[PDB]
Amino acid sequence: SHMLRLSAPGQLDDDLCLLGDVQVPVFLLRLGEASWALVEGGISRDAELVWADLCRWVADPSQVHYWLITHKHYDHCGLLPYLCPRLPNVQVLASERTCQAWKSESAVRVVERLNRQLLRAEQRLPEACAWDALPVRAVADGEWLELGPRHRLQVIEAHGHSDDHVVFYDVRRRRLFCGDALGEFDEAEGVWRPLVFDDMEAYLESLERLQRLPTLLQLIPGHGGLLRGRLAADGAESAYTECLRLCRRLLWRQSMGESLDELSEELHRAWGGQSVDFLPGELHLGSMRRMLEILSRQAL
Ligand SMILES: CC[C@](C)(CNC(=O)Nc1ccc(C(=O)Nc2nccs2)cc1)N1CCOCC1
Ligand SMILES: [Fe+3]
Ligand SMILES: [Fe+3]
Repeated sequence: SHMLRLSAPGQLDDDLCLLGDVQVPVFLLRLGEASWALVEGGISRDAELVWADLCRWVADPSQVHYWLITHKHYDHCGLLPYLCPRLPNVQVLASERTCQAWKSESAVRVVERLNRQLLRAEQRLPEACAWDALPVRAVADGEWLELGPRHRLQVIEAHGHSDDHVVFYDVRRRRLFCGDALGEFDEAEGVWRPLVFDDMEAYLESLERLQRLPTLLQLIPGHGGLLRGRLAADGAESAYTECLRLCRRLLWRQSMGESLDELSEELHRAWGGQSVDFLPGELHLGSMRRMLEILSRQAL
């Protein structure tokens, strides 16, 4: 593997561990002698794996006090109903629009269906509390999250991947939990693959704003581990560049009379392998289709 990417479970930094699977990770922050936080909310089927990992670092789970959520997609909040009942003192921190999703009977329905397609036939889930009963506290754009004496993270709105997406910036550590706002990091090639599933202008505008942060040392997306060195410092600029590259490519093929379905199958072919173990079959191709439709509307 590559020294600019930390992609193994376990300790990542003095205060930081990766729990569960690197492809859909949950990050553990040590806030103090008896205080911890989680960041990112995973897929439901990983409940017992993430729990087992957690208990290796946290002897008393009533010490997990915060759980930070970047956005409402099924692969970023699927653990909450299954692990929150095991964390009696936790407070889920999420944006207003993310919290709204969990009160929508129809939105919750899709999160559950997508997660249940990932269950192995062997396993059943733990007893879950209701989605509208999660211990949540809505956070707003620009709010400072005073998690502990050495952990202060700023909430930054970063719409475009989804209409609710936020990121969390630890300025003391030049550390950005960026969710899917920069896209999907390509592990074989070292570049970002765009994930524009709501609004292209918002996605680009968010990346512009994130480039203005003080130089990053650690960049932690929703999938694939921790990026450092030049990958963190240039991440938001590079993600912006790769989005434009995809737009140009789409414009090029359309101008040769190609249907969106052509570049869609090509993109699914080139990029679908990374997420095949947590993104159900037709969903990735459908996702590529939806992205190209969004790019095509906001550029033709
Ligand atoms: C809570 C609201 C929600 C249930 C959210 N829906 C999802 O979570 N869908 C979803 C679909 C595709 C990807 C995807 O392609 N991920 C990738 N990761 C890597 C490469 S592509 C991720 C998530 N709504 C939204 C639409 O209305 C009804 C359902
Ligand atoms: Fe997402
Ligand atoms: Fe995701």
